[PDB]
Amino acid sequence: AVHLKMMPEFQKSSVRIKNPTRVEEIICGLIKGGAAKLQIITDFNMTLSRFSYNGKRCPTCHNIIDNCKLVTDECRRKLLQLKEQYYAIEVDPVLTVEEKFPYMVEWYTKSHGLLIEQGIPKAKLKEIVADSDVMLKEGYENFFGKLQQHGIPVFIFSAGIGDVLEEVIRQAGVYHSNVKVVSNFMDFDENGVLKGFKGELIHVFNKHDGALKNTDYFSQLKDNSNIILLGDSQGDLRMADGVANVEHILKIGYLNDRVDELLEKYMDSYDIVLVKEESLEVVNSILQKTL
Ligand SMILES: O=c1ccn([C@@H]2O[C@H](COP(=O)(O)O)[C@@H](O)[C@H]2O)c(=O)[nH]1
Ligand SMILES: [Mg+2]
Ligand code: NA
Repeated sequence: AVHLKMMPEFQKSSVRIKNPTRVEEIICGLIKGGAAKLQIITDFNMTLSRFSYNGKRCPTCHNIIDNCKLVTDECRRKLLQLKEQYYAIEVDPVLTVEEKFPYMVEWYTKSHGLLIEQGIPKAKLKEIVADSDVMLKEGYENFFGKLQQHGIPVFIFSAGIGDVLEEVIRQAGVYHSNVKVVSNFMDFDENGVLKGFKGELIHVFNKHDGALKNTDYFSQLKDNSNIILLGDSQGDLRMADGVANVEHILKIGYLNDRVDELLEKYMDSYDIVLVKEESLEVVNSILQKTL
């Protein structure tokens, strides 16, 4: 039997669980199924990466570009002001997902617009990432390492910038063959200069869409009917909507901001809520018991 009270990682003060007996049953199911049944579906920004470190906010994939040498100070100022305006709406506890939706579309339209104006060169992405302040969560090496050791499919489903996310994980040495990335990927002109983005926009509140547009992937993983889903947003709860067969699914949510206002809604919607938590210790502990 799984007993959360016997697991110290689950007693940390950042760990909030509305229904601990259900979480026990789920984890029991994951352990029963083992490697052969497991797959991971995860957000990227503020889920695999840190929201803050030493009381300083850490960059998202977009911010990595916002803050880099290839963007003028005037442009950075505009982008920073856009983030102040639109992040405030993103996390606003009063607004419904449906009311936030159009503002997210608008943010990305404005943000990508400006990045295209700045003409970001493909050849500079390696340096841009290496020079940035991006930080993955504590325990990332063991998370990706254990998953690759056991050939567990990992689907990273991000509303950020795919090229940047890939370069982050490549540089951290964790972009193993079991990792599939779906995000907004840059489109480059003949000179290697940013001219637009590929495919349909993925934003905070339409991941339910892209979840259904990856059937090649999920239909090949029909046997992988036990899922661990990691997210930081209410939008992330939809990322497993394309999964072929779900037997047991555990949803772990990082709650990074507006904690008191959002705690109830997060505890109702995610099985395990990790409040202001910069490590992957809880998911790593589950994987240790499962694999
Ligand atoms: O111009 C933008 C657009 C989005 N985001 C952030 O990107 C995150 C989406 O990436 P992910 O969390 O889905 O990986 C959103 O939470 C949003 O705050 C930015 O920082 N700048
Ligand atoms: Mg996120
Ligand atoms: Na590299």
